[PDB]
Amino acid sequence: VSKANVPKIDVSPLFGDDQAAKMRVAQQIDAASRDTGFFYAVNHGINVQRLSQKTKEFHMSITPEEKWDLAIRAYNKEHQDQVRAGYYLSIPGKKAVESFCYLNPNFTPDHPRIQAKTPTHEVNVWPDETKHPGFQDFAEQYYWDVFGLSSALLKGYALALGKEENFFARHFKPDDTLASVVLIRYPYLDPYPEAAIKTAADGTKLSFEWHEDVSLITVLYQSNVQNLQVETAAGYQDIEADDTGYLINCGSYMAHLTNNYYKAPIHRVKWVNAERQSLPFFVNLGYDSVIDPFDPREPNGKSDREPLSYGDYLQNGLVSLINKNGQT
Ligand SMILES: [Fe+3]
Repeated sequence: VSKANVPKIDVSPLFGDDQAAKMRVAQQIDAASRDTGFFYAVNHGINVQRLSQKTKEFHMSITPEEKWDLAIRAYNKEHQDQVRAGYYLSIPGKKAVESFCYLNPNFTPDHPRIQAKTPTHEVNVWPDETKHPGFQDFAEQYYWDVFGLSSALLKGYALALGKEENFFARHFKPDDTLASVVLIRYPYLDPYPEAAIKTAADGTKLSFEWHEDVSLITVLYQSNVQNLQVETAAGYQDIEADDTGYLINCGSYMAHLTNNYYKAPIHRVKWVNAERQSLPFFVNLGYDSVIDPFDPREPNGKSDREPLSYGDYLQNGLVSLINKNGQT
């Protein structure tokens, strides 16, 4: 199979000052978050045509030499400082997906978290400007564009839960956010390497197994090829594609801080032999950010869950995800 109910929510009021309109958006976010857990944000104001075209030009023009120079430590032992940021290589005949991950552009050598060598903070690596003109400028601008959309969404989630609109957004700051952009290429391959196809317990051929996201929320642009499925009690359901909207879901940090009132939906990626793009922005807070858990089901909102520092959550969650679902 069946198809998931994934509503399209006009999020434009979240950028404005009509408070009643904001509440009507928040109600729709609440409804979706308590149902399948996914919704499409529409009327978001981001030029997703330029995003997809510039990402395609990068993926199609980068060479093996450049990939080694940008590779994370899993693929290049020389790059001990690149655990998150850099290029994640495909393995011809074995691993189809490749991607490029970048972090907060404000993470420079002058940044105190970099000076202190705090885990999960890294300085971005970029290709040579003369080989990829304008790519770094585009990607950094995009980070702030999607940061802005994400800030607005976080106001909607706060209002949906009965909190003041800055409840989450006050911890989502340009100077310290651990948020990341990943530019993922899923290629068309003929023949397609069987090693890159996993078989689910229910027989479905997959590119990436079931998981909960390591994030507060995930803000995803994908090209118009259906691939995602969400788990419900009655089985997995297909999420329809829409290459004009952003697909939104909660990560496991939201589930923790709400005592599972907004669950982190379990989802997986079906195998499809088609050239496509998957461009997630993982909304992460700062390393020291802590939100006191609460339970919206209780009159008093009391929760017995321990507050969890975002940095420790993220460090543990990224490693766990690699261990469970494989090095991407
Ligand atoms: Fe995911």
